[PDB]
Amino acid sequence: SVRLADGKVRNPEGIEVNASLQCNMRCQSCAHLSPLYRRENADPAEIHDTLSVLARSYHASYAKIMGGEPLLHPDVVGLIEAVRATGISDTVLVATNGTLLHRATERFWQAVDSLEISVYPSRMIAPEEIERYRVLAREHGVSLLVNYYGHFRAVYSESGTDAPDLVRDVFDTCKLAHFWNSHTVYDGWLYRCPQSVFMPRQLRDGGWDPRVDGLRIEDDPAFLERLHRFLTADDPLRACRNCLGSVGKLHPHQELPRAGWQVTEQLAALVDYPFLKVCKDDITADDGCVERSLSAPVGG
Ligand SMILES: C[S@@+](CC[C@H](N)C(=O)[O-])C[C@H]1O[C@@H](n2cnc3c(N)ncnc32)[C@H](O)[C@@H]1O
Ligand code: SF4
Ligand code: SF4
Ligand SMILES: [Cl-]
Ligand SMILES: [Cl-]
Ligand SMILES: [Cl-]
Ligand SMILES: [Cl-]
Repeated sequence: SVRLADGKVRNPEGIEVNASLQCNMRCQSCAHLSPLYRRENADPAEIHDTLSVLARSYHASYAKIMGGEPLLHPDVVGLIEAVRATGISDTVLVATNGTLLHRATERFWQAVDSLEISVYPSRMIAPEEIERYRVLAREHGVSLLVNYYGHFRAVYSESGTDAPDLVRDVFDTCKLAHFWNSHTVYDGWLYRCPQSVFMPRQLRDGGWDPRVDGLRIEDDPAFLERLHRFLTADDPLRACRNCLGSVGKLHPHQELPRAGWQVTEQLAALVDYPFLKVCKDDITADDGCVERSLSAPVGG
């Protein structure tokens, strides 16, 4: 999907910037493991500098400001403008669980190009407030997407697999690595996915340094080539051996207590093997997590 053109790596999807690693929700199987993270809000100046370096060799269709809950950031509009100023993307998208959206000001609605709201059963957003948000979106020329989630899929385990065939299959079918292109910027490094950077240091055994799976963003004389090779590499990451990619077992969406939130079951027992077969045939196969989706795009 990713191509090299006019001196830059072109991602048809988005570059992901996590405004906040923490969240106000405790969803089971959170892909960013946000329930395990204390407050950590990205610095707009640092993000601007890092993305400015990356943007000389990289362009994406959109920048996705997300994380745990980006509306927890003390100055999300400043972050939005820091990202926009680099020109690394065509548009800027914010993804939120919506629980704090009633506090967003006119500044927020004027700052974003697109808004993605996840609506979860335990924090249901009333349909009249969704309608309020759709009206606000149309008024400010913001493309709106509202996903009503019924299920989540398992994402990781502390007890990883030593079976290379299974890790190969999980990597090959991973939507984050190959279809969604969830390129993630964190602390000056670029990653193929949020799992490879956010899950290793949250293993209670201590894990490992996630930078082994990353690429340092720098003014290297060959940075374009290094970037292209990193983003088109076809070998499983170290983190793959503790991850379920896109084929983890389905479960009803629910929040868990913080105590005991981490997953210890052996990774092989958490694979949805029929779905792994299906995704081996078609990596775009719907994961069955979104029950329904509302889209109100801006067009013309
Ligand atoms: C880290 S979240 C974006 C941030 C924001 N706090 C939110 O979710 O509303 C990334 C997206 O992937 C979805 N997601 C996270 N974990 C998932 C899982 N284990 N299975 C399926 N979808 C998941 C979430 O619904 C979310 O829309
Ligand atoms: S909302 Fe649920 S999924 Fe999205 S970040 Fe917070 S916890 Fe993880
Ligand atoms: S770690 Fe390996 S499997 Fe898990 S998401 Fe990143 S690439 Fe896909
Ligand atoms: Cl996700
Ligand atoms: Cl392990
Ligand atoms: Cl390298
Ligand atoms: Cl467990």
